[PDB]
Amino acid sequence: KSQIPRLSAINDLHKIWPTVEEHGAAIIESFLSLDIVRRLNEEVDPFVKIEPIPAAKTKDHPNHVLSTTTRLVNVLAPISKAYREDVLNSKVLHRICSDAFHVYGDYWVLMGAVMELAPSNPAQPLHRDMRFSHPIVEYLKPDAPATSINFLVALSPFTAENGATHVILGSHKWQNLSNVSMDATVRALMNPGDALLITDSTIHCGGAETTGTETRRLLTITMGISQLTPLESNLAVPRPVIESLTPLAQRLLGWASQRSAAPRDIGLLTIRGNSIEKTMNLKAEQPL
Amino acid sequence: KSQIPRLSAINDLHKIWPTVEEHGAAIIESFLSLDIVRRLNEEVDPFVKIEPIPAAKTKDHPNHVLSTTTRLVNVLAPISKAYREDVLNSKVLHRICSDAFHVYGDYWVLMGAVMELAPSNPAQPLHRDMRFSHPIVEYLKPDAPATSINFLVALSPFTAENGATHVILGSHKWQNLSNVSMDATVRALMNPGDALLITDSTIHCGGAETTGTETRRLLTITMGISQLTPLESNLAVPRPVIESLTPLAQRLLGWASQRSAAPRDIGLLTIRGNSIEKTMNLKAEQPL
Ligand SMILES: COc1ccc(C[C@H]2C(=O)Nc3ccccc3C(=O)N2C)cc1
Ligand SMILES: COc1ccc(C[C@H]2C(=O)Nc3ccccc3C(=O)N2C)cc1
Ligand SMILES: O=C(O)CCC(=O)C(=O)O
Ligand SMILES: O=C(O)CCC(=O)C(=O)O
Ligand code: NI
Ligand code: NI
Repeated sequence: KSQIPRLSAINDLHKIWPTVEEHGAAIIESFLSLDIVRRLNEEVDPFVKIEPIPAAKTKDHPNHVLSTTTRLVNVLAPISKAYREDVLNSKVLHRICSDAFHVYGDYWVLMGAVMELAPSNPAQPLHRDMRFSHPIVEYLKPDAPATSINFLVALSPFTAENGATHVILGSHKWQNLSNVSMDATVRALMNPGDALLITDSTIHCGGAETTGTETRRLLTITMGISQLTPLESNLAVPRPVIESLTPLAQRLLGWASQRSAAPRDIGLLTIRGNSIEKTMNLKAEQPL
Repeated sequence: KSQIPRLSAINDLHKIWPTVEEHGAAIIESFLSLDIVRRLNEEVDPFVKIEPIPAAKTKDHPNHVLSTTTRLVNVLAPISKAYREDVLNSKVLHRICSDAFHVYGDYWVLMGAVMELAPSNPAQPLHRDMRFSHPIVEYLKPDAPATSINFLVALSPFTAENGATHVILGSHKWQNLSNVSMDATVRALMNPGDALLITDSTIHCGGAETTGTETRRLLTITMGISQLTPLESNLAVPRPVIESLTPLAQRLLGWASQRSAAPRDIGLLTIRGNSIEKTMNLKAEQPL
């Protein structure tokens, strides 16, 4: 059977979204440079080491779904200069997202998280994303363009034996889910900096860590239309951090008003006809 | 033909949502007391007098749809004690919204606005709400439960001659929109404090002001599932105002995390497994 299409972030930029739209998945080789991966890893390191189990009893909003051997840390902007500067302003990411979401309008970050899987982390069941947070998405017509997409960026090697993600190609177009089987999957074998791009309808799962020694880490960036509420909030991010960002990054984090693609769009998160950023006199690109 | 069903806010509470679900519209008599209407009117008065045309050239997010004789002012919490206290904690509103949105989960305010129509304001074309802000809603399956509803609360008399709202009963279930005609409408004749309740699929329009003397005013409260982004932002509302609110009102204004109805819900606007309100040590019901 056919493998996940592989594309250049440098040369094949216009081909990436059409490839995902057709096949449900694509690998973007060198989506992030090794320099960015390195800085990103350094910056998030301590925060993933301190992270408790997904369903820690201390938590207000425990995640009862992820395995106990998963450490997920979101709201990365205050943690990581590399994230808030380099990845939030990624030319490749923005071309793909504008290609993907043009029918709907503005898009933003639903969740940017670093996920680290401990050695011996088990395979997840095959699933579609968004079903534990956005029940609305299940009620969309089958030809509705994808309302969110997920960049699964390797921050360490993804191998068959260490739990590289499985996808079922074409499954983003499936309505009958009885052919759902691990027999139908292929793997996203990836180097650090490569990214697996899927839609919210692509059937996929984390793989089984079978070595007992390897710790796999990824940066998962769920980008979605600005009409859907983010899984994560940047409301508590300090204003000096927000004001150091580009206007585009501020929009991505919910620190700007948003626009739909309707011809006479009336906007989202507006304040009596004016934007958040105008109203609050929000500055941009102020060095820290 | 049949008129809009009329219901008591006091006695018929459990019947209101079932009535709207069936007919697409209902009138809730005395939804707000005359005392609340009075205080609300006093408090918003100056702000509607200062409001420029919907598409004022000074505006970041001009509304090119509403007539030039419309004054709409949203983000009412900092303007009105009556709004932020009495209407945001309305027992009737919350019973209806929990009835309406239980399949999806938490709901919040998409927009709370005072609309005032000048004398001679023309009839709006027949329409469904949400199409200039949430293109996603058009892609929902026809049996998808309503994802937003709109309380059109009379703040002055609604009469046939002064432009009382038109609705087409049953039109929330229409898929073919070729029977759309003013011939198919009935009017929401209402006293101050009464409310017309419609869904996002109910076909309706503002009426023609034919007297040349009467100024009609309403409070429009679009309540929607917390998975959809509000038309308006409360990000710039001062913290002392927010901290004077009940926890429920804070949630309604986007100053709290939110939950979906998925069995193992992972939540919306969360911060690494904890809520906004826990993270920011947000107080509630602190008198000003
Ligand atoms: C163990 O079995 C699972 C079943 C389903 C899921 C889906 C997933 C989701 O819908 N969104 C994301 C996206 C990025 C990172 C994590 C998640 C996340 O928490 N869940 C639950 C995860 C695990
Ligand atoms: C003049 O013709 C019109 C055509 C359509 C509309 C729809 C409406 C909407 O979708 N949502 C609301 C809801 C509450 C108050 C105002 C509005 C608002 O601005 N529009 C555009 C209004 C006017
Ligand atoms: O671990 C992976 O590679 C996939 C994780 C995933 O799909 C999820 O948690 O939603
Ligand atoms: O003026 C009215 O009564 C209805 C207004 C309305 O439906 C709208 O502006 O969306
Ligand atoms: Ni997943
Ligand atoms: Ni309307």
